[PDB]
Amino acid sequence: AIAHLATEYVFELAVDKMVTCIAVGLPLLLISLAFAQEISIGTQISCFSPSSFSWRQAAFVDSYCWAAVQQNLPLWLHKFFPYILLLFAILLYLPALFWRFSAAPHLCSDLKFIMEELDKVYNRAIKPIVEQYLKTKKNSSHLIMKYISCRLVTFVVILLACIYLSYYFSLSSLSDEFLCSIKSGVLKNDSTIPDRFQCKLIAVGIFQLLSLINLIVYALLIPVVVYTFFIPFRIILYNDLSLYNLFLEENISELKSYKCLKVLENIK
Amino acid sequence: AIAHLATEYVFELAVDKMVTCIAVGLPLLLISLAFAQEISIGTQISCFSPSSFSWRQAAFVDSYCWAAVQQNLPLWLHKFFPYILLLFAILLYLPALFWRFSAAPHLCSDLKFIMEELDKVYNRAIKPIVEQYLKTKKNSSHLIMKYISCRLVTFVVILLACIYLSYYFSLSSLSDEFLCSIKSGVLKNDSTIPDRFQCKLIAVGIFQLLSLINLIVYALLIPVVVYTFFIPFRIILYNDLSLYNLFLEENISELKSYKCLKVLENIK
Amino acid sequence: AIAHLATEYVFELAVDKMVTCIAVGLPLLLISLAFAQEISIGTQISCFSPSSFSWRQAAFVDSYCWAAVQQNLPLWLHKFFPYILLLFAILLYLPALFWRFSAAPHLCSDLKFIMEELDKVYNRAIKPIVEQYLKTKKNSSHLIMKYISCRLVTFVVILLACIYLSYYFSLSSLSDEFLCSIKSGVLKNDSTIPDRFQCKLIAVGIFQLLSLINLIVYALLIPVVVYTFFIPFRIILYNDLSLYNLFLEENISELKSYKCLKVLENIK
Amino acid sequence: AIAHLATEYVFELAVDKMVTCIAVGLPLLLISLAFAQEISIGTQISCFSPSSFSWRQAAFVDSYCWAAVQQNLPLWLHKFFPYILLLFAILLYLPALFWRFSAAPHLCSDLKFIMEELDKVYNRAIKPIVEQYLKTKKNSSHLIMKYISCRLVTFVVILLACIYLSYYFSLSSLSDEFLCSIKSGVLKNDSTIPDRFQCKLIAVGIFQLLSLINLIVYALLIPVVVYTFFIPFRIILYNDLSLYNLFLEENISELKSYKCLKVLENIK
Amino acid sequence: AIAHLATEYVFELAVDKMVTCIAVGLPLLLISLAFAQEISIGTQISCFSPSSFSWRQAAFVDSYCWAAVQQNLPLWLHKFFPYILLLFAILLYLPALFWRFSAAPHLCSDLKFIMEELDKVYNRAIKPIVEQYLKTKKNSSHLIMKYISCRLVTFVVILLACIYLSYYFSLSSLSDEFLCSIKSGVLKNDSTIPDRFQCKLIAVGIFQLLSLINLIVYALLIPVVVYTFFIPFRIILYNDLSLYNLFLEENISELKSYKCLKVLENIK
Amino acid sequence: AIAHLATEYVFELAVDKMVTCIAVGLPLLLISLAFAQEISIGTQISCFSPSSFSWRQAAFVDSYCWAAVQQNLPLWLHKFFPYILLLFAILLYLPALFWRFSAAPHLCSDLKFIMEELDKVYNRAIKPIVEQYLKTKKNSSHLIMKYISCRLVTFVVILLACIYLSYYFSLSSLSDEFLCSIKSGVLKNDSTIPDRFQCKLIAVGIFQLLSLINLIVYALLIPVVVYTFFIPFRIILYNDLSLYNLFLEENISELKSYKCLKVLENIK
Amino acid sequence: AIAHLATEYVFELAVDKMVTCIAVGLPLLLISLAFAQEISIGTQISCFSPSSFSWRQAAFVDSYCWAAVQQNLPLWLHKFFPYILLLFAILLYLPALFWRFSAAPHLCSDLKFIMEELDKVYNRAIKPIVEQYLKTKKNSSHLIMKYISCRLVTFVVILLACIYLSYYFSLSSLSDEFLCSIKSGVLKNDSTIPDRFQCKLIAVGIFQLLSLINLIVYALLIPVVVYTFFIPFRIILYNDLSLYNLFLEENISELKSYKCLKVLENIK
Repeated sequence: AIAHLATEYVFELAVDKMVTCIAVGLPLLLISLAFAQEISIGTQISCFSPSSFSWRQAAFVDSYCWAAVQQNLPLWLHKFFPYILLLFAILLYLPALFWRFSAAPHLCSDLKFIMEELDKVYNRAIKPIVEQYLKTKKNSSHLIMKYISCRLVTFVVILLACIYLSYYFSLSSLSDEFLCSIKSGVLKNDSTIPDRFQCKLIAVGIFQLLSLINLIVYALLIPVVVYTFFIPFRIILYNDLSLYNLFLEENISELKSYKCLKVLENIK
Repeated sequence: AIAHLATEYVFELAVDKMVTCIAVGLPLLLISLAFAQEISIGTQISCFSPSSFSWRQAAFVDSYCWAAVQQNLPLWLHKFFPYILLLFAILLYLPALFWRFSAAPHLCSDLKFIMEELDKVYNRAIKPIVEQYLKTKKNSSHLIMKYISCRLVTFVVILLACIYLSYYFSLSSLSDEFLCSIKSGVLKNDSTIPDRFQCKLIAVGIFQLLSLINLIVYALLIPVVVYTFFIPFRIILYNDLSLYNLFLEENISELKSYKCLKVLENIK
Repeated sequence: AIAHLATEYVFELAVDKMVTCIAVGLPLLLISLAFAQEISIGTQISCFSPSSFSWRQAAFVDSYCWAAVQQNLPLWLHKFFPYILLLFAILLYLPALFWRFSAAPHLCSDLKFIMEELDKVYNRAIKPIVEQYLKTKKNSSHLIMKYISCRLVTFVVILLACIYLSYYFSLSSLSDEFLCSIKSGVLKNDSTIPDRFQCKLIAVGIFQLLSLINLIVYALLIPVVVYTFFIPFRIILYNDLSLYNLFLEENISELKSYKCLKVLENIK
Repeated sequence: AIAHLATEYVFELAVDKMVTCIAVGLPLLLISLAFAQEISIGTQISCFSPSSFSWRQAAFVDSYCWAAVQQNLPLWLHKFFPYILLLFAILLYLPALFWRFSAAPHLCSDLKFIMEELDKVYNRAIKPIVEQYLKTKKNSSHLIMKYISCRLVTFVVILLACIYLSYYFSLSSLSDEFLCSIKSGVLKNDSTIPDRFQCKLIAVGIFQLLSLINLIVYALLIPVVVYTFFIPFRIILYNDLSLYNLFLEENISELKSYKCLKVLENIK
Repeated sequence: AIAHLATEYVFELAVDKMVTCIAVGLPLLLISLAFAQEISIGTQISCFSPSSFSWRQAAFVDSYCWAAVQQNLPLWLHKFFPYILLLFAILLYLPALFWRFSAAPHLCSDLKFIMEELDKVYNRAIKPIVEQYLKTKKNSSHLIMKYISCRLVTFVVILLACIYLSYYFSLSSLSDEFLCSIKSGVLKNDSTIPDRFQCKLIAVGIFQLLSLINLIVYALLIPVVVYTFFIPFRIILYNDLSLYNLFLEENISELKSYKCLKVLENIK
Repeated sequence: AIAHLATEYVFELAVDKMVTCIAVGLPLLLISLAFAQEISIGTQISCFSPSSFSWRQAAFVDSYCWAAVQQNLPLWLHKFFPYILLLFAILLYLPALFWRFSAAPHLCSDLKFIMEELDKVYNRAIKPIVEQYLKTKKNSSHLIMKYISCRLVTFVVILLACIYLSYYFSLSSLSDEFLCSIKSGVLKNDSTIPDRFQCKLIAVGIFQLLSLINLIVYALLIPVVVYTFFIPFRIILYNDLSLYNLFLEENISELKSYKCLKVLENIK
Repeated sequence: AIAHLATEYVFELAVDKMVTCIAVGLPLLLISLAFAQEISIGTQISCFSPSSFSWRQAAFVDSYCWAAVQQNLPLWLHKFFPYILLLFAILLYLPALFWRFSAAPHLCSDLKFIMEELDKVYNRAIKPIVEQYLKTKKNSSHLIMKYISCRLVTFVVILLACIYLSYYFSLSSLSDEFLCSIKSGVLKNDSTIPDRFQCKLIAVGIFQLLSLINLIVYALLIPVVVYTFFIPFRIILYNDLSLYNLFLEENISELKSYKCLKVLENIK
């Protein structure tokens, strides 16, 4: 099954796309691995039911204690751990989705305009409205704020994930087991039931290791996201213009005339 | 499995589409997470069958009490909780579906007409039927009512969801367990059966947490829907016109001449 | 899984299509929800097997009583309830399928003819066979009968569903449990078997609630279907014609000249 | 799951196609419903194993008696009931498949020839080889026999299904239970085993009801198939010709000139 | 599930294609029905484990005896019965696959050549290289041998299937049960184990019936395959030619000029 | 399920493609049949746990002995048998994959060149660079070595498979059962555990038969692969050329002029 | 199921693509085989629960010890072994993904430029900007570093995998079993529980063998990756140029003029 999942992953700036794809793809992959393993192991929790307890009496304790997790804080995390990772995946995904609707329409029209004007310059020279436009964008700060927000939000989500994972991972090794008391209501007075059942969370060992992998990847991912902020350090015939220029570099692949001019410039 | 579900979500105004997509996509996602977890845990309820009860005698109590939930109000909600979320997803979806059939055909023809007339103005000027038409739409209130209803219905459904979730979430912490009596009919006289079986709802802890996530998202979603109502606060050669204008802004991406004129206007 | 089902629903008159889509889509959705829940709960019925009975002896009673349901009337409905809903879905679907083959071919040719003639009038005026044809259709009652039958059949099926659901829902609350006797044939003389086993239908509580949802939707759907019958109350260069006119209104989206003429008419 | 199956059905003469589609689609649908329910109930048969029998000893009787069904006639039908319905579906399908290869190639070429000749007549008149051809087909009885056979075979299969279902349905109510003896071979001498185990077929109640639905539909379908035989009772510029004429009526949707001429004829 | 399988089947000479499609499709269908039923019944074999045996001790005998089938001949067939049918399906499929690569390339080029030459004759006459070619093919026996082999192989495989099924079916009724001894190795000396366990093959009753259906179909299929051998008994401006002529008849659907000439010939 | 698998198989030289397709498709098919049966039987191994052992104590022995297979040689093969077949499928597949990248690009360009030159000769004659090229290829041995290696590797893999299967098949009949000792570590001193558990491999009987089928097919496949080596024994206006000529024969289907010239040559 | 997986694999330099495809495809295939087998065997671990322990008491030890693996080093590897292979697959995949975004855009534009210039030379000669460009690339070392890094990273990952697998494989044979103590917390004082439970990892035998297969393949893969580093040893009318030349060789298939010139050169 794992190959079926991975083959999908094997068979806007590229760096930013990779960061987003990694930030969201990795936890989803990690979550899937846990469940693929969980379904293979069967149950997430097990309790020492007394030998006198029937299979459902034992099963009752297991399910009861699974719910009792909410009635000691780490225990709560263990039960909802996959959802927290899922939350991070979604939170890391919102910057790209928000970007797709808030910035992509503006950028698409603007780039095509610039590209067409550049080709007109190339064709005319062989045979500056766009420059005045671009110079105006140098005075604008509306689009750069849109980009800063996506990276800023992603960065903050990553920090929260790193801190969260560190707290989780460091405390995980000591919270695998807890004492659950099912003596509630009428059965609080039952003497045939032990005062507490020792229950162990089976997936904690997996989640604990998975958290470390995720922590390391995000730790490596932090400086990559930081590097996107150095925009100015990132072309003859901290301004929005710098952002357009960076996008121009990413779309140079589309500029047919630029390729020709680049060879001429290189020769010269 | 969760990645299989999420990858579908990862791989009319945009803001309104996002609101609708979030309002309906989130609960469906939440419902799926519960079942993905429920199938992994196995059963939704468990009862303290006496140790003398056989596996089906124990199983009988569990299934019996599951049905007995209807014969104390929160208990009823817990059993049908996924359906209530599903109900909200459908109810939040009707405004978009109703909009698709009641408004989209009118708007499609109207926008294309306006776009074509604008291009004719652009072409002719380089070389006002539409203005008289648009001015008439300023006197019309038929289409704006259609939009108001979709947002109004969605907004009301959200409020109901927020109130419902708040009632559910606040009471959830105290209703995880209930005492079920299977002593009905002939077996009401059976002395080998305890007067009541203490049964615990296993998914309540998950649903309770899921409700909080959903509550927070809808709480954040309310002002977003409210913001759509500020239409007037939302372009040389509270009227339906304001709505057409807003749709024109959303479709500026299609206006080729507008892009050119916008650069000229910016330069000027 | 529910998201997988719902996403298909999220990702001839429109009103009639919605009515048909709702009338058939809703019960299918409801049926699917029951089974999705049923598979999660495991079994539809459970019986108090004596503690002396082995797992298959207990299982035998459960399966036996499940069949015994036919040997008190509500009990019969509970077992076949999903099929009854499925029957309604199919019965509500036949009017659309019958319409597709009995009316759609006639209407398609007729509309395209009218549309082409209207465009010829528009083109010629700028530069009445169809009127004489349409006037003849005003004297015809062959096609309107086809439409009346589809709405009439759908309406009748809805009434039957509403009555059926009301009878089912009102009686459901009292028929969750029944006394089953497996003492048949040779085992009628077995003293180790109780005279009757108290068995409870587990899905009745779900079906009972689902019936109420379906009942409410159909109750709201009845007046919508009724509204289609007010055809006459439903455009310079109770007759079949009224039906063609109504279809013309639905296909105005296709009339390019009409859009232009409508703006001119509005201006005038 | 049922919605997944039904959505495929929701999302040569039309009447004959409907008859074939119904005759084959209905039993396949019915078969699928049984298995969808059977998989939800778990087992098709259950036997009163003595309380001294272990789970496999009980399981052995169930499986043994399931096979013993062949060693009283209705019992045999119950086990193979789905296959009998499947047999009917296939048998009802052969007339259409046989028709597709034996008649469709002849009819396709013949219709297109006629259609082209009719258009040539229309074009020439505005500006009789086909008539002599058609008149010859009036003297031919080769193609009508092909059609008669498909309807005849389908009709006969339906009658057999109706008789079969009636015999099955009427006897079903009395054959739900049978006495199975596993005392064969070496274990014929085992005194710890009862002389017979009372076993009950669990799916009989479902199949019995399903047979009634199928019986009613086929009973309604019989006169529809019969109506196809009244070919003669079924268009200025019992012969194969009557069959071609009937096919011409079905393909009038394709005749562009006929539509125009029909309006002129209607006006005249 | 059965509908899912059948819908694929519902939604080179045609007769030969049908024969091949039936010869291979039927057993595959039959095999699928067995497994669809087998998965619903659970296990293929069951043994009378003593009541003192634990669930795995009982399970051990069942699995042991399932393997012991090879250590009385019919028993062997029952275990591998699906594979034998699968073998027949593959063996019946090889003639078509072999035909696809050994004959189809030759025939495709030859037919198109003939068709083009016939059209050239038609066009020229209105305004004999191919005849000399065809006359040469009358002297050739290379291609007819290719066809004879495919039918011959298919025919022989059918006879073997018919004989095999007859032997299987006739003996099946007496070999449902066998006595299995697990007293091997160290446990040959165990006195707590009975000398033999009576085990019954659960699927034999199904396979036995399925074999009869398959036998009847192949029995009807034999004369159909035989009829293909009567090639000579099978068109003005036992030779390979007879085979080309037969293929010409199958491809007359493609000959546009032939259709026109056929009407003229019929009129004349 | 088997039909689902087979339908994919039912619905570079052709002989070599068939050999490769058979050599790889057959074992994959065989492997799938084993697992389809294995999943239907449930477990691959079973051990005589003492009647005093609990279900997990019995289950422990089964799983323990399954691993103990590695701590007598045939036993090892039985556990990994599917992987060995899978290994053969992959090993038989590498020659085709290697061929696809090492030879197919060269051959594609070369054939198209030859085909174009042949058409130029045909067109010019009606109205020798390629001959000098081909004559040079007669002096080259670079491409023939590429072909020889693919057949040689495939042939060797087949021989190894035949020898392996023969060793496996011949020894299989005697190694179905083995004595497993779980008395290791602390439990080596447990007197409640028998010194050895007699365990039987359940799938050996299936694998043993499957090996014979595979052995026979490969035995028939050996001479087919050998026949490919007789290249010289395999067309007016052991050299690489012989290989190109053989490929030309396979691509004659594409040569339009050759078809025409072949008829002329045949007539002459 | 295995055929379903394999058929996907059966139905930038080619050598490098094969290396990457093998390096990543093989472990994914291996991982899938383990899980396909694991799901067929059921559980990954089993412990000698005392015969007095109930099924959940036994199940508790199994699940407990599965988690206890983290509280002797090889034991840790066995639990996470599939993830380690998955880690290698991803790590081997990053060089190709990184290459796709960091090098593929540059190479695509550069090759097409060169190809177009070569065709211009061919056309002009029959009837040196690119040479000066290429000569400049000979002085550049920017792109070769990109390639070196992908091979270097892949190579290092392979070495780590080889060392890791060797350590794992060599130690695997001695770490199949471990002694697990569940006497923690309150149950540390329970005398009814043995001081340690002997637990055996069931999948170790499979993983151990799989590691050897993977080790051998990577061992063979190492020299293949090394061979890519010998770039200089790898065409009239250690420099980046050498890399472009190597890519030119891979894309010669696209050069139509080169093919013609190659034949002329060969003839000359």
